[PDB]
Amino acid sequence: SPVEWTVMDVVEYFTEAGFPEQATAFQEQEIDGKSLLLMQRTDVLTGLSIRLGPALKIYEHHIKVL
Amino acid sequence: SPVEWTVMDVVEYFTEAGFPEQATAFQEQEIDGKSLLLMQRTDVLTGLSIRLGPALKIYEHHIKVL
Amino acid sequence: SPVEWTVMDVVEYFTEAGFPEQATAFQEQEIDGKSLLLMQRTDVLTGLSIRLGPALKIYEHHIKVL
Amino acid sequence: SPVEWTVMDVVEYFTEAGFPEQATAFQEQEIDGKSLLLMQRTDVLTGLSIRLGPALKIYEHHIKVL
Amino acid sequence: SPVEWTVMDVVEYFTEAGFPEQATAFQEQEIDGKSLLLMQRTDVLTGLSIRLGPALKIYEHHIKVL
Repeated sequence: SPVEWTVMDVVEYFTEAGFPEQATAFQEQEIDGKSLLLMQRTDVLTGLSIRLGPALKIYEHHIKVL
Repeated sequence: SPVEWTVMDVVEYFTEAGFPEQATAFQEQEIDGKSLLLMQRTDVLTGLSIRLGPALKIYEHHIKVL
Repeated sequence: SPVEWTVMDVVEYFTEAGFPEQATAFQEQEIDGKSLLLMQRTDVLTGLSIRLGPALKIYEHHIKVL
Repeated sequence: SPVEWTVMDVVEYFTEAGFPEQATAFQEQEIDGKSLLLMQRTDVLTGLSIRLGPALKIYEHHIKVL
Repeated sequence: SPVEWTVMDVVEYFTEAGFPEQATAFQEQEIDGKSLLLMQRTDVLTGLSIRLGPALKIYEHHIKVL
């Protein structure tokens, strides 16, 4: 069912997970649930235009695990 | 068939697949069917200057399947 | 241990290691100890916006070894 | 042989191969025959500042084969 | 010895080797001898922001060989 999430659902996930500043980049890049499940390391660290510290933890604990 | 597509045909393919906004990047880069069949992941995700969410779906669900 | 460090501690480490100017990029990118332990080569060399000469030493001598 | 070409010879080759506009990037980047023989895929697709459609053909049909 | 070289020594090397214009990029990035010995292909071809033809030859004949 995460594969069905809208862009706004993804934004809400990253907000509640502790990354409200970076959640807006998921909106900017139109990352819905389908796209979220396709993201790889470089997509998080370079493709969102977010700060690197948060990006590393977003990837490690919330995207690599998917 | 894809090997026979002009740039115009490529734009039509992505428009009909639900990516009318990103289809313009194939116009900008003048990617016809022969070049489309040569694209790899990074070419789509970084070489087109399109939003990452759509780019991931464009590559994985539409280009890899040609 | 380094993985427990605050961003402030990371900045202090690099300041005292010989990189007072590059330390500000660890502040800007919000690199805490958890992030520091997740960094790979390209993250240091391309993700911090610092001079490449110092970046190569920062990675080789201080981050790769973590 | 191509490895012996001057920059101007490289420009001439790409001009006569169907890429008169992209040939100027070989002049700008000062790609002589020795350089041409050292190019890898990413160098063609991201190092010349040319349209990606033509770049994919330049690599696949003309540089990869050297 | 080259491990002890300053940035100035690196600039002299690349100038005398036939790359006076690209030597400036080693100044910009403050690549001394210790850092020169750590450079990999992408560090030269992208990390210095120099022209690609010279970069390819610099890497092949002067940096990869180290």
